[PDB]
Amino acid sequence: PSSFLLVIPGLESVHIWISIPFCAMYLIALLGNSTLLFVIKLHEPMYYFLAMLAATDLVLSTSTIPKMLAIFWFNLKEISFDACLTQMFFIHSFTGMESGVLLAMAFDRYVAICYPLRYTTILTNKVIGKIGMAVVLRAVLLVIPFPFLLKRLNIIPHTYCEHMGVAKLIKVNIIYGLFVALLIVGLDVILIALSYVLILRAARRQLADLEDNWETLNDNLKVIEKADNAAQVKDALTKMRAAALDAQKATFRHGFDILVGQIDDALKLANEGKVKEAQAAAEQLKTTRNAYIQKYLERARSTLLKALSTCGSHICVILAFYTPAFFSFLTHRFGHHIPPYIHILLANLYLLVPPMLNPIIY
Repeated sequence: PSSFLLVIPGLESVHIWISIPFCAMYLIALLGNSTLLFVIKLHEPMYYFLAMLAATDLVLSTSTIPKMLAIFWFNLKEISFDACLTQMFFIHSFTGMESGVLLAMAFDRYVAICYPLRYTTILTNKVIGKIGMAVVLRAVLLVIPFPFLLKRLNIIPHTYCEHMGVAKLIKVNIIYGLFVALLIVGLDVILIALSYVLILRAARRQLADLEDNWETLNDNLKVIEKADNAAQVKDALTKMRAAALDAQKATFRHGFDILVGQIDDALKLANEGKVKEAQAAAEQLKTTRNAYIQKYLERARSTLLKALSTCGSHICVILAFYTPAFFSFLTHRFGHHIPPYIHILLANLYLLVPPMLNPIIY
């Protein structure tokens, strides 16, 4: 054929009033993405992925709104076949890229949290570029067969060319449509969950190690205070020196050196077979312990947590982009009693509101 006659079919009476929210959302998304890209023109990998996400999102949003606005206002409902194929390919490819970018952001957050000292040496401009190129190539390759398969084989009740909607004009295309969903979207869920469980599993042992060190130094010291033999004092002081060394390594800096020096001075006296002097030195060390042990451990608990609050903003994007997808999937498989115009409005909203929400969050 030459042209397709697009048509909200139920609400065909009033159409001007429906276009106000869509125009407002498009303007907001365009302005937000433009500002986000302009502000960078912060050289960190996470910001690079955020910029790529914003650019892909803006280009996706600009590829669907104008046709709907023109249909609503000017009532020009004719689309060339080439335009329909182009719009289909662009929409699907950009959704895939957005998912890939989210996955890359999750990986960057994981490598930041679990390895804070090797974050720069692992992520290099070359490796980041290779990852981005791989994501783009995977999305393009997986989205390339759709136009060819459709071209292998005149009213659309919609506002843009959707592959599932166009295919109704059967039992084979749906298999590939389901396979691609579980390769660029289904795998993203699994990888993000695995990258979040590993992050949350990390905070648990780093804090546990410091807690263990504090408990063992305190507990052991009580034993030294209640000490009765030349051997026991030495056996406890050696463990004290080891624990202090490890705790200072794990990192209020000098204070660890002072505690270590006090432990060393106590060890020498016990080496010379004096019990009272060792007990006195141990009691003296408790002063520096209370002076620096109390303050370091107080900040230690608050310290581990701050790194988990940098990952909080990235959870909102997932919640705002995946949950609408799940709602759309549920309404596209069990939504029979609802009239079709509700289906059209819901699909438009689920496709359009992530572009609105993303720039406002970041």
